[PDB]
Amino acid sequence: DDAENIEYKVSISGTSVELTCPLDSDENLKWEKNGQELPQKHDKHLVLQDFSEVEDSGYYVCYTPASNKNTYLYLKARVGSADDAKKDAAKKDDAKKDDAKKDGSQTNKAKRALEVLEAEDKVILKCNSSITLLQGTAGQEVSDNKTLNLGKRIEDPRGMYQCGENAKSFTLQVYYRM
Repeated sequence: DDAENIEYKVSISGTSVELTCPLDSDENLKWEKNGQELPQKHDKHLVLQDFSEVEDSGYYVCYTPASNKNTYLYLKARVGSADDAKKDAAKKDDAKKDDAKKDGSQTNKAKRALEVLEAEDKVILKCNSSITLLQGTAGQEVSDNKTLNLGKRIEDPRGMYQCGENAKSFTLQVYYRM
């Protein structure tokens, strides 16, 4: 209750991205990327050097041995390089042998409490019922306390939305380029 710590903070410098977990620093603070925990840097801030929006873009979250809060953050930043400059004779790039051709086939995707998707240049928040509007992108209930309509993704939508209380409280925040 000092400076709003119930949300993920973001501070990108050049092509780096440091996000502060929505809680105190935990010596064992476990972070997560695209739904994968990374037992490497358990610092309150998650700095990502050379953040390639290609694969470095997606959801991110953290947890501690005493603080468990289901919260996801859609981090989408853009940092690369204008045209080319240096040189690299090693230009092979062989992609003739591929094992997957659909981001992991279509066996499963997502269906938890709340979830956000971007289709037809549009983004919406889906929850098992009425969606709690925390702050930031406060679009509009698509049908009636179930889906949100922020509009397009090029508008740099950024906010959070928790589900209703019933079987499991869920919260998700979005961050499109700062």
